Order: sequence, then structure tokens, then C-alpha cells
Amino acid sequence: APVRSLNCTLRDSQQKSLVMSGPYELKALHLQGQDMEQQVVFSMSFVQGEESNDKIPVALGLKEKNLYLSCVLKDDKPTLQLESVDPKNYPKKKMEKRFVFNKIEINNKLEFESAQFPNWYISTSQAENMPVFLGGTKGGQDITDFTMQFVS
Ligand SMILES: Cc1ccc2c(c1)NC(=O)[C@@]2(c1cn[nH]c1)c1cc(-c2ccc(C(=O)O)cc2C(=O)O)ccc1O
Repeated sequence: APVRSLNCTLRDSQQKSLVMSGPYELKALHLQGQDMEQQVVFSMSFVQGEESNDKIPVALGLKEKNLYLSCVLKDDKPTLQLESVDPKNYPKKKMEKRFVFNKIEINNKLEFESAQFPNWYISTSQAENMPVFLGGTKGGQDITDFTMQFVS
């Protein structure tokens, strides 16, 4: 089955934009209007024909597909990383499981659950300029829902 890609930006439910913070990390903060160009453009890839399903596996690439968001164990704990890939072979028709998230649309917002680590989600802190991380709790102070804005 063929793969479809969309370019987009992500904002958490409290309107914090996502930006790079060096080569290995994303941070979330409320950006000023003139700094809006700092927000990361993602290439969200998924399999064509699943638009009506409740859970849609997605891969999130960035840097013109040079990096992908990846879920790996670090110190025996699910961790979000930015993994380097050869952009020529991406996105794959069969993406490696560590790059896959179930995109679930709840109350008009988006939630990204790790396919490799169930009940672990892409998360942000309430505080400004803190790293984007994989979190195991929902409903607490950590934010697990986002809105998406299409670039192309
Ligand atoms: C671009 C793109 C994204 C995502 C995928 C592809 C390409 N190609 C795929 O095959 C892909 C897919 C299958 N259906 N739709 C897309 C896929 C799905 C899973 C997956 C997701 C959720 C769960 C769960 O437990 O909820 C289990 C698994 C698993 O299969 O272990 C793992 C690897 C994988 O690559």
C-alpha cells in the first residue's frame, strides 16, 4: 500500500510551538510573531486510504526527511529521540516500528501514541522552553494533545 506525506506544523493545546534545540531535541514555547519562522516543519507520512479510521499510524520526519521522531528505551524507560536517516529511502512503505505513532483525533485535537510503547505519548510541559518528551500519563499537568497546521 502506497504512502502519502503532508507538510505541517504542530502546536500543543496551550498554543506552544515546536522548535529545534540543537541536533537532538525539540522544545516547546509560545513564539513571538516575528520568530514564527523558527517552528519545525514536519513531513507527516501515513498509508493512503486510512482517512476514515480512528487510529492512523503516522511517521514524523523533519529537516527535509533527514531526521525522524523515534521511540527508544533509554535507562529502561520509553524515550523520544531525533534519529538520523538517509533521506533517499524515506518515507518507507514499511516504516520501522520505532518511528510510528498512532495519530488519534480526540475533541478536534491530535494525540500521538507510540506504537512501540503503548500508553506513551508525545508530550510537552506546561512551562516554557522545555523539551518535547514521551510521557506515560494523561490528564495531569503534562500536555499530550496538539493541533496541526498544513504548510503544503
Ligand atoms: C509512513 C508509514 C507509517 C506507518 C506504517 C507504514 C508507513 N507502513 C506500515 O506498515 C505502517 C502501517 C500499517 N498500517 N498503516 C500503517 C506501520 C504500522 C505499525 C504499527 C502501528 C501501530 C500498532 C499498534 O499496536 O497500534 C502496531 C504496528 C505494527 O505493525 O507492529 C508499525 C510499523 C509500520 O511500518
